[PDB]
Amino acid sequence: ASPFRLASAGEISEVQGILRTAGLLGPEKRIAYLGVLDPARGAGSEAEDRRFRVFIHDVSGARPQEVTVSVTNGTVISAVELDTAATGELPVLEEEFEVVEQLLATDERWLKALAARNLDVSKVRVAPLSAGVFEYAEERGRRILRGLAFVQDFPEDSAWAHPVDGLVAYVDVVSKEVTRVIDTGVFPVPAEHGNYTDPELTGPLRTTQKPISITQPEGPSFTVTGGNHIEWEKWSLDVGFDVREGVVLHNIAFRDGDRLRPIINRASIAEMVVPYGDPSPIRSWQNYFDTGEYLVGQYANSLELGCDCLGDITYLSPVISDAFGNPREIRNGICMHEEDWGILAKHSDLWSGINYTRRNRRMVISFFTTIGNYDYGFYWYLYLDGTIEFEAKATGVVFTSAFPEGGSDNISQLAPGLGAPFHQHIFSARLDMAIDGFTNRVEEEDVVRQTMGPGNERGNAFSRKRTVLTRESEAVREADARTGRTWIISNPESKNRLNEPVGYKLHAHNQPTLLADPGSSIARRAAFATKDLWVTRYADDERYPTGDFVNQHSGGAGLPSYIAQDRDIDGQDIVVWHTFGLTHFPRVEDWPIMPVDTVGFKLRPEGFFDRSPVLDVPAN
Amino acid sequence: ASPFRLASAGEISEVQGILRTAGLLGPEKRIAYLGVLDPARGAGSEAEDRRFRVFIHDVSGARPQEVTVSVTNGTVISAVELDTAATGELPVLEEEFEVVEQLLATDERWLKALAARNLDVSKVRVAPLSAGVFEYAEERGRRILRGLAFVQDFPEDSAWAHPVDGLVAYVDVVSKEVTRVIDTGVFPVPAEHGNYTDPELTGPLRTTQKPISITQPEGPSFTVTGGNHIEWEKWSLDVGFDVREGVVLHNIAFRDGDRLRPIINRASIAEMVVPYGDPSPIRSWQNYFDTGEYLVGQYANSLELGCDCLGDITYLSPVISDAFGNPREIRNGICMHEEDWGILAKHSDLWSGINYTRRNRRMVISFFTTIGNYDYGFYWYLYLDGTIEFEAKATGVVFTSAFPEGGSDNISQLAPGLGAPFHQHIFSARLDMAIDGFTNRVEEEDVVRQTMGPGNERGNAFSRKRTVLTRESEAVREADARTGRTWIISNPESKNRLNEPVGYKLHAHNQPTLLADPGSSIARRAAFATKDLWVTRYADDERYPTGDFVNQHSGGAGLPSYIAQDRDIDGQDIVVWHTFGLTHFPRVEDWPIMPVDTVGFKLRPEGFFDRSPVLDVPAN
Ligand SMILES: [Cu+2]
Ligand SMILES: [Cu+2]
Ligand code: NA
Ligand code: NA
Repeated sequence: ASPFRLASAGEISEVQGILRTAGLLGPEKRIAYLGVLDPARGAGSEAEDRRFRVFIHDVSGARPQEVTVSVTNGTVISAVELDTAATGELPVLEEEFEVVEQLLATDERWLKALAARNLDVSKVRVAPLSAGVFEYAEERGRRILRGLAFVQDFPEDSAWAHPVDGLVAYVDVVSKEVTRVIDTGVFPVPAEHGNYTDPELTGPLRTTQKPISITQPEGPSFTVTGGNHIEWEKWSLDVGFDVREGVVLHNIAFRDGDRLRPIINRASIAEMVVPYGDPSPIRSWQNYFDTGEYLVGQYANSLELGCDCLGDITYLSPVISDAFGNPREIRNGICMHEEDWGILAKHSDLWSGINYTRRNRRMVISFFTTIGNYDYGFYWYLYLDGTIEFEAKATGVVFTSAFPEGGSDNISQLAPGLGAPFHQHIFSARLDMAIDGFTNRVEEEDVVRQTMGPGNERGNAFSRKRTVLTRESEAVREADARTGRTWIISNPESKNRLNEPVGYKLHAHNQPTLLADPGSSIARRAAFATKDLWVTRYADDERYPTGDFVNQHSGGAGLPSYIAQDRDIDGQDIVVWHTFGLTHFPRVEDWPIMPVDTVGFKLRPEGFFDRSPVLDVPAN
Repeated sequence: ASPFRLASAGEISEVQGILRTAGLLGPEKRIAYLGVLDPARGAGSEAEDRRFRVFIHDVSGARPQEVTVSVTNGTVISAVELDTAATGELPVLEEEFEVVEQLLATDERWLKALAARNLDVSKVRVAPLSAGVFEYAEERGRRILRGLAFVQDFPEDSAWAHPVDGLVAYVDVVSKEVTRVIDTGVFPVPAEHGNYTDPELTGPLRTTQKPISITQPEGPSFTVTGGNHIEWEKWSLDVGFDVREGVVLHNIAFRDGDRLRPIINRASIAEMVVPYGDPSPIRSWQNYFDTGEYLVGQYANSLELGCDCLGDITYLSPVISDAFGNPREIRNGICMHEEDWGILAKHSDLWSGINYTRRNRRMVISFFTTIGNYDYGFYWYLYLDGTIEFEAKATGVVFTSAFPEGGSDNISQLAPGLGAPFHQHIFSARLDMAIDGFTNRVEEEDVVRQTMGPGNERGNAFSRKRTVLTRESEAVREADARTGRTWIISNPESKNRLNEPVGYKLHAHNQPTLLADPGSSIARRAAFATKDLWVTRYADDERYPTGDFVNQHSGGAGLPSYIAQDRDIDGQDIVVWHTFGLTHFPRVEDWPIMPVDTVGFKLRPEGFFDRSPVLDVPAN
């Protein structure tokens, strides 16, 4: 009966029915986004109202709509026509992915370009790439995708090995017109294949790996009730799923003795962007907001046992809407398991004679998505000791180009004539905090060095300082690894037994933030990515650091607009937005398929508990 | 027959015999350090000569000696009398640990101090703490330990719960005299116990953890030959053990097709220091060089199966010398196992229809040591994809003090009246590099931001720069996390198929370095700890960043002295010394026994291979 339960097939079909009945979902309509809304603050006391938010596209060229439906009551709560030139285009539709290649294949300019390079049009794949917002006035108010070409020599060939540089096209996917074809000149199309299952490239497969068997003869240490409520080693949470954000954690809390103590109300990856650093006009417009533009949840993989998730795995199979409002299940789309995590605590004491060792474990909740060439694993970890961690695992095939004769400051070489433009993958974690409840504040904590002198005669002392972030205008912060900078979220009205406010400390990896010039389009559209930490006052309509409609949407929405309100965040219901990313200068080792690389963050208890929370963990 | 084999019991007894025969090991002599020396450069062609280095202490007050013995030939190579006031005292002896408490227990000043606090001398434990070098002229040339007191209420009590603040004593452990007893005033001795196996504190133990079974029905994927030569998934290395450094890796190489390609010649943790940041005179002298002063290898734990090391474990049981030259085995002191490491690479391709997933694994080589209150796990990892990683895991019981009435800028509160002084744990990894052989160089690589303008009209471009470190004077470097700074070790004479020098990139965690004022004693004695990266030209006598004799030794030796030679490091036999540490402001959660926290670094291949090295990893 939890209001945080996953959407069921029935609820989605019911949203479909309500929209149909209301005249909002005729044959020209397509659902670009559909997701359940979280319960309002203080809604637990009142009866439940399951509400769904829907973005409806119209293939005949009519304006799209944003609609909220109450599936409980069978009503339309609100329906509003969107002016996309102002507020943004809807997310890219699944069905639009083929359209770019299809339209280009009969366009005389495109055909001329391919003929100049002696490429068979039947073998040319075209990626359906988000367009962003640049200097082309005609694109304002139109759904545009840009196309980059890759040659596929045969059906099972990896087209990424054969980029067609010097060529890009722009297409209106509603009116089904090619608006521009730009050919800056021929580059050699790299010839080596990148087929990582071809024995000629792999060589003989290793026979040297012996089996590793991970089993649980009595089953897992966690329970699942109500479909998605997890209880494990004092932790309690609900595992949600949204087609945009993917796996979302709700109501993260820890049972400390008799009391269920909230820590985080909602945790999600609310945006992720992949900005490219190649100034060639063929790619200088390239910034993929995988979450906001493409919707990472919708492309979640079905995860196979013993391959993707190893051990005793409990799967969730989230349901999403197709383009017509019919439910579609992502079978085994979410993995849940616990795993051993080495030593938790250990001491062999000379004076007492007592030797003590305890093992750690973590609960893992994950999914894996595929966005064109990229594949990303999103992992949330809960540890016995109260630590919470996120990790992103980046793999797939690197996005390629030609490698210029004479080299490049912005592209690395992977194979003869084959380049990989420099880029970043930058995530925003939205952490709606609830440290012992909703009354929270954030402090920035720096190490403080001290000068040798009076009070510090041996020059050994060091200290720290904490600065409370009192209003949103003061709450846009940068990393300082040299001074060990962290951010503590505390509850000023909840004290531990030592009379100190309870808290959690966020530990960042301090990787570089967005590198683009601050005057670029991407610096405005991904403003969140320019700073490591933002704190806002909670509001129900402030969901994404980039706003609701990212596709072809200029600056104007998202975090810079939210913080302008300059709201009180000193002992209030607040939200932390942490930017973290990977800066990728591709290496030869990344080709032809990339080994996983990782980035993330964690939060550790900081005077939250009255002593170690794992004293009751048993031996062996 | 490997010259890198572990020392055997027989070799140690033979060193004993040779020293005895030579008149160097009479009844007043004690071995403070004994270890095998590595083979000289180019020694493989010539017959083997197993040589051992020995530091010999004399309990009658005579000068100690440094001796090198050839156990193969039964000879003394060299023997030299040490002037400890100049070059340093020998490492702390096991047998000296009891002496501080024993001497203090009959000293009238110490007894007066205990009586003022109503403490039973029979219940007062005294830690045998390294003294360092401060303002006490009488200590120069004498073996001094300083004592801090902790009350143990009964034999199985954790004395760390009951620090006796305001009191410190200094003792000459050779002449067996108490030189000073300093009592700055009484502080309350904290009363709560810290007994983490007492049910009253733990409460009822959890019954909610179900078993996790990790097995290998056909055994491990690695082989061990010659006692300590490991071969695993293309990697080759020898696992050494030294009483000072602990586990040392030799000859790390990777079999790429037909060629065994060297990467790292020797990897070790060559020093570790724990500087304290409390300006109280009771502790302001406190800096524990666990490696250099105490010898971490000698206190390696015997690791129990299913508790310390889980899965299919292969143990090494290294042999060390006791104080008289008799061999002593550390049973199951080194764990070796492989473990699953999640997804290695994954792509689901739209155009080819091919779905591909491969799993990662790592080889783990570890030990755990105990130094008083502290316990540290040292972990080396080798991954399928060519990555090499070190991780230190810090646990044990935090070093305590009183918590001052009215608080402290340099001490945190753990329990009523109980404090934990701020401190750091700072490691130095010595990496004798051999990237495709010995001709190596180091470049510092920074991300480079670019300005919007001509050549970068959209303001999206970003790049990087590499600066070769050509001589040792230019090779003392600091972190810059904001610019994504890393260091690449390459071989300028070995190119990959793309005509680029092969290399490995060192990725640091960019944690704060030594915080002490640069004019302090500790900044001079642990100079290495003030900077993140040092590069030297290889020399056989440049083993430790702090020199051979750290105990009570001023500045004068170690890294600052090595780099003054200003040797060529541009395409030469070089050594990288990476400083990395944890800055610890203890939390209530660290009490009464600390959950593990970690720090480390890794090196990843950077154009070392001609493409991904894991294309031949099989499915499932
Ligand atoms: Cu990348
Ligand atoms: Cu510590
Ligand atoms: Na909140
Ligand atoms: Na070297």
